[PDB]
Amino acid sequence: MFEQFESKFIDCDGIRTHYIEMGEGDPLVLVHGGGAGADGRSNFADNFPIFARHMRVIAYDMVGFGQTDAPDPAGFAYTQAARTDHLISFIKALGLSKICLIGNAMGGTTACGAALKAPELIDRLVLMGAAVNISPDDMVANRDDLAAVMSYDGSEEGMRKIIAALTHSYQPTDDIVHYRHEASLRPTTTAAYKATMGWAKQNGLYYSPEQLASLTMPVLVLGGKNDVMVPVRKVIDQILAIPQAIGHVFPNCGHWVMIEYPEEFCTQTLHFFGKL
Amino acid sequence: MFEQFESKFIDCDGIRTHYIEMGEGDPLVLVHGGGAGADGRSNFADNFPIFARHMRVIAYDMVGFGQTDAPDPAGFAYTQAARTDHLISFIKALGLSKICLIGNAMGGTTACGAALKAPELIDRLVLMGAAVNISPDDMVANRDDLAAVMSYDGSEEGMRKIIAALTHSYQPTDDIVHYRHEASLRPTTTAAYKATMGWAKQNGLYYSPEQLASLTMPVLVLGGKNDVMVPVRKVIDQILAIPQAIGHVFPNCGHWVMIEYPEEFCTQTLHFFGKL
Ligand SMILES: O=C(O)/C(O)=C(Cl)\C=C\C(=O)c1ccccc1
Ligand SMILES: O=C(O)/C(O)=C(Cl)\C=C\C(=O)c1ccccc1
Ligand code: NA
Ligand code: NA
Repeated sequence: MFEQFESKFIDCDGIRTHYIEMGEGDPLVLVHGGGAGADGRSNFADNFPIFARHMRVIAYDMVGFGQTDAPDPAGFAYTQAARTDHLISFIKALGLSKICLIGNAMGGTTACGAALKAPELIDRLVLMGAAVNISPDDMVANRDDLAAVMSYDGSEEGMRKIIAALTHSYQPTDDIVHYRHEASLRPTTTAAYKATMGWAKQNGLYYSPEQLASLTMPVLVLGGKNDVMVPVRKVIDQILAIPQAIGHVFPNCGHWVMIEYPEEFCTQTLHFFGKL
Repeated sequence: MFEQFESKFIDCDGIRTHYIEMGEGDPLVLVHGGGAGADGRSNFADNFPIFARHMRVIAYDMVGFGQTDAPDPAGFAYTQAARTDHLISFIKALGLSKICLIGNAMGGTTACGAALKAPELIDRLVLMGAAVNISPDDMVANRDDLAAVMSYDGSEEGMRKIIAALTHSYQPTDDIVHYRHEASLRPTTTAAYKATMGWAKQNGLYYSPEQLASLTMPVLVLGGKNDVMVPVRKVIDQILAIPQAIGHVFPNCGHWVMIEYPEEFCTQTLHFFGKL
């Protein structure tokens, strides 16, 4: 699946990093989320052709995901700082700067991380259902609401349940269900996954109210009102914790805005980037 | 001021009602707020030419304001129900239906009122810093924050303070300051004003969580993050109380979105109306 895009690879301080790109002009990096088997092209396939009419759009796989190197976790700590520094390395590897940057969930954590640590690389930031204020205790409120995502049996019909929990009325095609099922069991990245989630659950995915107020570039914050994973109240907190932030909340919408409303996701973000 | 628009008048069940219109096509009604001396053209002059490129845009003066009849309050109760029924009468007077409808503050109260009572007239609703959940007790939290708006001396330099409280960084021209000063002392509408605000302060400007969930058409909810009059937390509550509602929060922005960011106000609402 997804062979419409050409896989490319670049070295990021020793991490061989998979990415796809399309379009010309100003750079937009997309950062995928941290679900089991997530990567750039499955998170963003729908939006890529829209963005590519206006910008050079780029999705990469975070360390531990996709076809990017997953360093053995017997020797590599899968911490947030590890993702952030990888993103920064990736950006610099391609030579870009003053990018537009969008992150979903743990990808949001990472985009925010980079915007904090290397602000000179990032002109605009979009946080979408972003894990930027989820505490260790917030992890562990395993509501009924995560029945499917937490007790994932490893089966196809299990993956359908996870997709149906993470979205409001979206109905994935068989090939998407198949691709997400498989990717979720890939040997290469299962270990890295269990480490990534272990660390997250223990340490949360979190920046301080003061860190958040210190972002130096324009910010757009998006969220699905029905998002069962990064609840709308946390997306509101982020809108109120980040002074300059624009806030946009989508109704009848779960955690996958870019997928559930591709058009509207692309319109609002392109408008914020000054391409409409 | 504002002679670029032609004053028109129509009878609404015995209330002679001032309105201006511009443009052609699908109807958009704008409902002004309830500040002292408010009316259609001072609230909306900046947006009118933008909207008029795409729609037939219409701003009217609510009963008690502007050049609309202000029935003597020795004989007329200036209740919310009175504004709502006037709006409904106005809409029907012009023969429209399936309108797009935008209300600011008490105008929001009134637009919401109409959308509840006569849903067949309204296809889309925008609530902007809308007074749709402000209780009697909420009125009376006279924070330091309303120093200027509550202790308004009746002077020009007093009006500058009110404008500077209601906005984030907006700098009104002398003519706007003069026009708002004068309109705030117009004999015809001062009495109606003191009655309107007396009733509001006593009864609040309020619909129930259940009323709000019962709106039957698409809803867009907007607010300024720095709005000192209808605080961002109440605009968020409305976004969460109205299931289908889209929510959009503007940063560096007070209560007058349409005035402080005319372009962005017009873009987001026209997009929601399906004209972009
Ligand atoms: O958007 C996706 O890629 C996705 O389907 C999921 Cl389940 C993402 C989850 C997180 O990033 C996450 C991890 C731990 C806590 C909260 C969110
Ligand atoms: O937007 C305007 O026309 C304006 O400048 C003001 Cl001060 C409006 C105030 C209300 O509608 C209102 C009245 C009572 C309580 C809350 C808001
Ligand atoms: Na669902
Ligand atoms: Na101000």
